[PDB]
Amino acid sequence: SGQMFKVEIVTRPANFEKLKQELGKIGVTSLTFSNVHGCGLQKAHTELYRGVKIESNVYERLKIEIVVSKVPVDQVTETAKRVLKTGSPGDGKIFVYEISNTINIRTGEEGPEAL
Amino acid sequence: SGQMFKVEIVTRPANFEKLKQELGKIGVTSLTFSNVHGCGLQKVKIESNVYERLKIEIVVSKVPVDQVTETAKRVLKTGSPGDGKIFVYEISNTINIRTGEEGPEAL
Amino acid sequence: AMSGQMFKVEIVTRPANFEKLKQELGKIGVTSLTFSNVHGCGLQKAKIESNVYERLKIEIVVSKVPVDQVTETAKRVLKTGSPGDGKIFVYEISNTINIRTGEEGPEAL
Ligand SMILES: Nc1ncnc2c1ncn2[C@@H]1O[C@H](COP(=O)(O)OP(=O)(O)OP(=O)(O)O)[C@@H](O)[C@H]1O
Ligand SMILES: Nc1ncnc2c1ncn2[C@@H]1O[C@H](COP(=O)(O)OP(=O)(O)OP(=O)(O)O)[C@@H](O)[C@H]1O
Ligand SMILES: Nc1ncnc2c1ncn2[C@@H]1O[C@H](COP(=O)(O)OP(=O)(O)OP(=O)(O)O)[C@@H](O)[C@H]1O
Repeated sequence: SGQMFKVEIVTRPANFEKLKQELGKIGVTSLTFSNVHGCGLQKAHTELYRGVKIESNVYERLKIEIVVSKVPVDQVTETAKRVLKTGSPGDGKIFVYEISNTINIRTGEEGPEAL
Repeated sequence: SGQMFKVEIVTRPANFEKLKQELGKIGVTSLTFSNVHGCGLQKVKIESNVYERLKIEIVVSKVPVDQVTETAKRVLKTGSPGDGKIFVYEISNTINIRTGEEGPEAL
Repeated sequence: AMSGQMFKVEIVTRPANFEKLKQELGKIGVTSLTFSNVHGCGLQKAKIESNVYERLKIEIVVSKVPVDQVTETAKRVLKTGSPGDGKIFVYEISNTINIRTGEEGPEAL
């Protein structure tokens, strides 16, 4: 009913601008983003199959946090799947978890109305 | 009972120093902060402006949550744009790396 | 512990030992994580004494890889006895979507 959710996308830095535009059409008014790092770990054979090394790899990643209540989660995740999908790795992932409370500081209101 | 919560504050990068006082005074022993960014989306054609923000994350169990939120509420307010918001969610477990403790004791 | 569940393991710690950490997490089966350079703040009631540190932050979302295996691997590698060893926070993730393949839940990770 008055449920609030956070949608967190971690993805490569591109079409952020296309996303901002489509997420706007569907009801999103504000979001947060940060520049951070991604790291790929793969198991690899050391030469001669003697052992295993962990191939480490580092990337630049965008992280986007969007808390919502009235805009349904299926609609954020589905429009983001859409502008960000390319078929190549670095397309990223979306994490959804739930928010007990939201507080609007400039206006003191709480719960689903503070968004 | 021994519930633990994360409180996430996203606000303009200002007044940080007093927010420290007022929180340490109610029992907050340590917090984490980072510089992020925030933007409004509007309208369809969409126009959006982007401002630097502070992301403050405090994890508590003993210090009542309700006492963190409104200590943040009272002190960060200015009525002007960029007071930001506060997101709270529940934490399943905390582990102290140095002590090995788990649960609210770890904090 | 239980199938279907996904958890975000969140570690805030010293910048040190990050590389032995990647090594070992990589071996209990973690294939990717996110980290960022943040800061830690220390508070003390004396009026209050306030310190500022550089800390590292590691986010790992897991399901098929048990969370007790991740936390213990982290306690081990990161622990030095002294303060700034940092903490681990764990919380449940309702769902994960793999953008490139369209999959959801554990098979997405
Ligand atoms: N399980 C995860 N936990 C935390 N962060 C992740 C996770 N998966 C991806 N990320 C973040 O998303 C970025 C993009 O990852 P992507 O979804 O492209 O994964 P991948 O490396 O292509 O394939 P895999 O599914 O094997 O991880 C990563 O660089 C990382 O910062
Ligand atoms: N739904 C949200 N999801 C993620 N971050 C948000 C959300 N709402 C606000 N924020 C963060 O809080 C910062 C403060 O923004 P502000 O409170 O001015 O949001 P706004 O909705 O644009 O303003 P108002 O609510 O006054 O119309 C934002 O720049 C953004 O970083
Ligand atoms: N309750 C908390 N909420 C949010 N971040 C924290 C919390 N405790 C620690 N951190 C982050 O992890 C870093 C490591 O701190 P550490 O775990 O070493 O605790 P400490 O400050 O040495 O002593 P204490 O046990 O009083 O926290 C901190 O500087 C901070 O960035």
